[PDB]
This record gives sequence, C-alpha cells and structure tokens, in this order.
Amino acid sequence: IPLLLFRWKPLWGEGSLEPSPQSQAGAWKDTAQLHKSEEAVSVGQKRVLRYYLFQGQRYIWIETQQAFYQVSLLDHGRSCDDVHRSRHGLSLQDQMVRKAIYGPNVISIPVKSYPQLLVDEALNPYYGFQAFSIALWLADHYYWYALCIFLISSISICLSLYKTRKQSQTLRDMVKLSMRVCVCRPGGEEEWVDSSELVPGDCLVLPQEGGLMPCDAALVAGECMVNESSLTGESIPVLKTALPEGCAETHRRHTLFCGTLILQARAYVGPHVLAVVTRTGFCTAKGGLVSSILHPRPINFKFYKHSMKFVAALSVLALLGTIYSIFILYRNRVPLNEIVIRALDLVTVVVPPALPAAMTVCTLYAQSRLRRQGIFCIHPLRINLGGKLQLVCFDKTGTLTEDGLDVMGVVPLKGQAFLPLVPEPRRLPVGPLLRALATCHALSRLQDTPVGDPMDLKMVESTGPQLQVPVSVLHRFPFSSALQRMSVVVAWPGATQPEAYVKGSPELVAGLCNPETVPTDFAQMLQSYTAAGYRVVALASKPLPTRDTVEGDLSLLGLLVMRNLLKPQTTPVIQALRRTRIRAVMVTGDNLQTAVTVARGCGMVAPQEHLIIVHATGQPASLEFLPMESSRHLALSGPTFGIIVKHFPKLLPKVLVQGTVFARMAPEQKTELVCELQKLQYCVGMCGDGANDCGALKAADVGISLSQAEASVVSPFTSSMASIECVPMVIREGRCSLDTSFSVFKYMALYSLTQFISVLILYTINTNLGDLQFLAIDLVITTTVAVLMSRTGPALVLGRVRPPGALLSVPVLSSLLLQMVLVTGVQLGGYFLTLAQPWFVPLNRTVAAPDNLPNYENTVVFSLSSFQYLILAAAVSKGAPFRRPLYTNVPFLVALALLSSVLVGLVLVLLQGPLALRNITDTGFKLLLLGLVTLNFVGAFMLESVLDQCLPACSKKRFKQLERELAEQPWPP
Repeated sequence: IPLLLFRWKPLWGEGSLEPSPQSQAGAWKDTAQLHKSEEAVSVGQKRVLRYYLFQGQRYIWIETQQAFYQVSLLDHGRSCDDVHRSRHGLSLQDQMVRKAIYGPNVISIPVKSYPQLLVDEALNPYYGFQAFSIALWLADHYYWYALCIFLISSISICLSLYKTRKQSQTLRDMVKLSMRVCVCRPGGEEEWVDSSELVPGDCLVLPQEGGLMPCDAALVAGECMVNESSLTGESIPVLKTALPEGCAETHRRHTLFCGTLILQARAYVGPHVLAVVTRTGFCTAKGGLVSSILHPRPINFKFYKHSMKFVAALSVLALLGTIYSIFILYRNRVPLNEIVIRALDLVTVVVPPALPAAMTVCTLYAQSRLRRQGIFCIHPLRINLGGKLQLVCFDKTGTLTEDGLDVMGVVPLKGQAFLPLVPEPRRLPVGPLLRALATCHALSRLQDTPVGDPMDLKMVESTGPQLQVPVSVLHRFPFSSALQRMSVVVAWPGATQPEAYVKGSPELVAGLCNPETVPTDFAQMLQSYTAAGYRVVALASKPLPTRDTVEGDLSLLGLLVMRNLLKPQTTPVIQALRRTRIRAVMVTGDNLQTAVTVARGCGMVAPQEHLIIVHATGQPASLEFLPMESSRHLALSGPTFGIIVKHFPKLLPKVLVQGTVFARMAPEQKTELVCELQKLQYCVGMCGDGANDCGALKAADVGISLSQAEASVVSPFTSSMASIECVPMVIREGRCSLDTSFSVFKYMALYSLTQFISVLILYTINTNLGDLQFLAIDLVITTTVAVLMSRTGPALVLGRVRPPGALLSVPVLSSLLLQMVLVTGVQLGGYFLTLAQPWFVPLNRTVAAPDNLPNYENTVVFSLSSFQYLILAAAVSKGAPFRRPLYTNVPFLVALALLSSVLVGLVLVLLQGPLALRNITDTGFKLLLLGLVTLNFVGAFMLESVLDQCLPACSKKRFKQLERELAEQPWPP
C-alpha cells in the first residue's frame, strides 16, 4: 500500500490517464487504445480467473504463456465432431468449473440508487458554475433571479433522474427472467434446473409443451422449426437443421439460438431432442444486443464541439473584463469587498448562466411537434443530426413495398393457348381453375380467421367463395420444401369423382405434367415474369377414382402471379428526396432482380439512367461488369460485397459512392455498409423495420423504425405511421431545429454581451446598474424571448441547401461582431449625448454605487439597453430558407410588441418608484432617444441582410472528392 492519493484528493478529471497513474502505482491495470478505464479483478475460485468486465466480456488474459483473451467460447478453431463427442451433460464437479470461467448466464443491470445517479449528473463542469453563480448572486440580488436559475436547474436534473431510471427499469422488465428447463446430467438425469445456471459443456432436453428459451445450443440430435420472431424478424417457423459431423457462424441453420420459442420439437430419432450448449447469456446473440444499447455511440457533432469552444472564448473575455473592472472599480475608491463581488458579477453577466436551458427548450419544443405528428423520439439531441443527412439507406420489406404478398390473378391455359391474366378471378366463370386455388390449402379455420402461411391467405379472398360447396377431404401430401409442391385431394357435391388439385413451383411441376398440356412457350413465359420481379407458381389437376399416384401426368391449368406491390406513398417521396440532392439507397435481404424492378419503379434508379451489376469472383478474380438496359448507378450483391471489401479495399470507395441497390445483404453485412459509408464522411440514415434491420440501425446516424408505436429496442427515432413519408419530416425537423439552435445561441451571446457592455459603460462613473432593472431585463426579456422564439415551425418545401452546422465560422462571428459595433455604438452615443445636454447635472460620484440611483446616466443606458435586447432578438431569428416566416409565430410577435410598448411607455411618460429611474425627464429629447433606438432597429435588420449575402470569393469531405474524381474518369471503365 502507501500509494493512495487521498491526501491530494481532499484539496480539490480532465485527463484520466494523468490522474490514475499517480493515484495508483500485471495487476488492476487496463489501458489499450480506448479510454483506459476498467480497473478491477477477482481471481477467485482457487484459479487464475482473469475476471475484469468492460461491457460484458471478461478478456481472460494476464499474459501470453498460460493466458489468452476474448473469453467468447475461447476455442474458435473448434471441431464439429467435438459437440458430437460431448452429447452428454458436463459432470457436476466440472459444472462448477466452467461456471467459474464463464458467466452466471444473467446479463444483469446495476440498481443505481439516487445518491448515485444524482452525483453523477451534478458533478459536471457546468452545474458547478450554476452553484458558483447562485452563491455569488445571493450575496446581493438574487432572491428572484437566483430562485429562478436554481429551479430551472432542479427540474433539469430531476428530468434526467427519472428518464434514466426508466431506461434501467424497462431493461430490467426485459430478459433475465427465470424458467425451469431440464438438462441431461453426467449420467442420465434431468433435475429440472433453471435457465440461468447452465454453461457451455452441458446439453438441453427441451420440453415440447412450453418454454421460452434458456440459451443458444448446438443441435447434436433433433430437428425443429422454432419461432424466430424475436431473433431474425421473420416470425414464421424457420427450418433449422441438425449439426452434421466433420465455426458456428457458418453453421447458422445447424444451431438453434437464444429466444427460440419451440414449435415442432420433432425428435424423429428417439423420445426427445438433444442440443448441447455453445455460449452463455453475457456474450450471446441478443445478450450482446441488449448490452450494446446500454453503451451507445457518442453523438460526434461538430455543432456541439464549437458550442463548448465558443463559451471558452466567453470564458476569456470575462478575464479581460475582470482585470479592468478591478482597476476602475478601485480607482473610484470603493471600500474592497464590493470590488470583489463586482468583478465577480461581471463574470456571471458575460457567461450566461442559463444558456443551457435555452438550448434544451429549443429541443423540447422539437419533440412536441413530432410526437403530435406521429414520429416518436426518445433521444432529443439526435434530432439535430437529422437535418444534416446526405445519405438515406432504406429497406424494402414493409418499408417501400408492401410487407405481405398479393395476386394480380391467374394466367390459365386451355389447350396450349395462354388465355391472359384475369384481374379478378370471380369474373371468369366457375371451373377447375377457381375451385383449386380457393381450396388448395392447409389453413387453420380457427377463431374467425384462417391462420397459416402469409401468401396463401391472399388467394382465398381474391375470388372470395364460401368456406365450409366443397369440403377438405384429405391432404395426401403436406407441403415440404424438398418437392416444392402440395397436392390437395378434394371433392364436392355435383361431381362423380374427386380431382387432384395441386399447386407448386412452375418448372418442377409442369415437367411432371402431361407434355401435351404444357407447351414449348413455358420457359419464355417464365422469364417474362420472374425477370420483372414476380413470384410465380403453377397449378395442375387430375381426376381421381396416399401415394404419388395423385401426382403424375397432370393437366397443368396455368400459372399464378404474386408480387410485392409498393406502398401508395413511397413513389412521390423518393422523387422528393433525390430532387433535394440527397441520394437514397436500398439494402436488401432478397433476390437481386427482385430488388432492381423495385428501384426502377419507385425511383432509386430513374428511367433513362444506367445501372451495372457487379459480380466479382470466392476467388480474387475480376469484376465482369454486367449491364442492364430498359447520372450513374450500379447494383451489387451480398457475397459480391464480401469479396471487394477485403480483396479490393483500395477500390472500395469508388463503388460505395455510386452504389444504389445492395441485395442479398446479410443482417451483419449491413452494419459495415452503414459504417464504410461513415468513413467516406457521409452522414447516413437508416429507415426500415422488418427482418434484418437490427444490426445497421443503431450503427447509423439517424435510424427510423416503422410500424411500431413505442419501443426502446430501436435507434432513437421510431415512427408509428408505417410509411417512408416520415423521412422527409425528420430531415425537415433537423433543419428548423438546427437553424434554431443558432438563433437561440446567438441571441444569447448577444444578450450577454450587451449586458457586459452596459455594466461596463457604467462601472466607469461609479454608477452600477440596479437590481430591479437587471431583473427585468433578464427574466422578462430573456425568458420570454428565448422561450417564445423557439417554436416557429418547419417549412413545407425541402431545399437543395443544408444548414451550415458550424457556428465558429465567419458568418456567425461576423454577425455577432457587427451587430455589436452597432450596439456599443448606440449605448455610448447615448451616454455622450445625454451629457452635452444643457440641463444636465453630473452624478454625485463620491457616495456609493447603489445609493447613487435617482439619476441620469443609468436611465439613459437602461432604456437604450432594453430596446436593444428585444431588437437583437427579432433580428437573429430569420426564416426564409429553413424554418417559416416570423409572422406565423403569434405568441412572439404579440410579446415583442407588448414588451416593446411597456418600454416605450417607461420612456415617454410611470415606473419610477420601482426600477429606480430618474424621477421625470423634462425636455422633449426623449424623442432623440427614441430615434437612436429606431436607428438601431433599422440597423440590425439591414446589417443582418447585407451580411447574409456573403460571397467570400477566395470539397474536402471525401465523398465529394471521389465524385469529382469519378466524374472525370468513370469507373465501370
């Protein structure tokens, strides 16, 4: 010991590495390229046991000889025979050995009681300044403004208190539940252990009656089709095979995962299925996903990076005022303690102690016009990132196309003729064609709705007959995926013998049909449909007087048509995006030529534009550049994207700058596609809910999830409108809320500084401003203007220009400085003009600062000053490009006008008991004063307009560079 720095911690975290290395001397150290702070160990259970957690992975390594990190399964070069060598459960001695290295199978959360949370939220370097300012004002003033800043801060800490507890309470009501699930023991026992005490080395014998899931296991013996609703999005039973003998990511369909509610539980070898454990709840699939959203990505926005840097220029403009102020305030011979309280007030007048609150009010107003609109947002500062989007990547299942299938009709065939597609199957008369597809099903007529496969529900309502003239006699062959067809034996009254109504895949069934029935125009009609983005099955029949006698030399009646139609409001939106110079992309877990006819329809790839298929081949060979005919775009595939991301990484930025359609994308292959496009220095946006959205959604910058009301397993935008009509009104709520976070920050810097200038042009002559006056100014004119200002509203037409986002650049600084030369000027011009006036008498200087108050210089400086705050506020809020014109903000205009009228009245008339003004001004030059304030109004608006036209005639973001580059030399050679 004797290395504790507690004696130096009682006399006071900018650099965490330069402080922990002095407070503490391979033991309890963790520093490798990322934030260097998780320093603990356990070393229990009479072993080495390198325990330390970082976000849920123990990294079990103290050295390289007898230690190696990445505890997730620890044996990545494993054999598929090894899980077949270990079908039996692990021995009870060894069961409490693997539990000591691995986790306790609970991805838990801390409790985080109130002292704790509070402390964290408060000890931050701004709320210290709101505990130095309140304790400085209370020595004089206060009472009113201090109570108000303290209350506003308390509600600013009690809202983050209850919002952060509810994030923990919602995740606690999630997984880490308890469930008894029997195992196989060391030798043939069950014991019904809990689902949170099994480790890799054991097995699972799952009960077929009920159970949610314990864990992810390798199916050593069995076969099932589990409910995949919470795992891969597809709520249908997904066929999951057993593991063959001889890399569990390659054996995806061979291993069953966590969250799998079992449906079949088919043993087919013996009494019960056997599945041996692979991982544990700490680092498994969906065990890592819940822990991933507990440590989110930081919103690396350059707007906030120049907002915490511009205050640190106001934190040095104070120190060039509180040296001068001491000198002047002493020269006039104050008795001392006031010199100190005064220089300190100057510090609180020029660093605005409620600037944070105004920024929060602007964003709160945001949410309140999205939650009324329909879009639900949970993270407020993500809304500002929505306007600076230059890439929007879409899904297609339930995002652009309709989620479920439908039908255009049947294309029958009577003697090799191809009578055309019927738009509605009730129109053509009754026969074997419409008795078949209305009855060729194995649906469950149960509780008023047939429940089964998605696509075969829609064929029933297409012609819409009654259901129970025929009746379901017997299903001789249930639909398996190996034969790609299903036969239904059915009879009806009025017939002599039943017929074998059968549907199935076109080429595999019609070859089994009669060749005198199927024509030679069967192949050409097939790729006339499936190349236009259609799903197609064929239908046949044969009379019957079981086995496959019902399926042989059939009579192929015709083809059936299925397709995923677009939503009615996804065509005029994709035109609305790429007319505003931001370009859309689809990512797709379906077939390629399905997702090309969508992009030609909705408007990703417009007509009279080129597109090129990329197919590059396992082997590192060439690209082959396949075209299509029907700017520049190019479509590519899933495994093609895996080749050129590794074999050609120097050729990759000339493909993702033009890549529009990404098909066959794996659910993990999407989250680097949304990440390679972030180190090309775009600002991406995901928008889609469906099967495979989960991995790339949080890794994006603005992720919208459709067709769900309120959920927290999401990137922080979750619309409840089920269309991509929301993605304009999220990038239109990041432009009227990022060009508002200028107009509140700028008014604030300008107010602080007009107050600094007045308090200074008025510490000279020893005539400090008075208390009700400062209160009036701050509370009234700055709680009203800021609050009311932040609610103007969004526009109706999206523009080709983006907000700047950088508020240290010349335009902001220049407006502040010019508007300020005009403000100093009006306040000083006023002081000099009040002086040279013939009735004027000077202030009794050799008295004191706040008993020198029924006089004149303070009356003139305070009047010119209040009008200025209101004029600067109206000037710094303009709405021609982005938000809305100002006259639609009725509350504000009414306030500006009423405050302005109370102030004009103070000037031209009586508030002279309060506000400590000069008793009356006799002569009629109160009018020149009013004129100086009019010159200032015209002044501010004109200056701001002239500066708004600032064409400083005197392409670094990578995408821009590439585009120029490609434009010179295209790249699809």
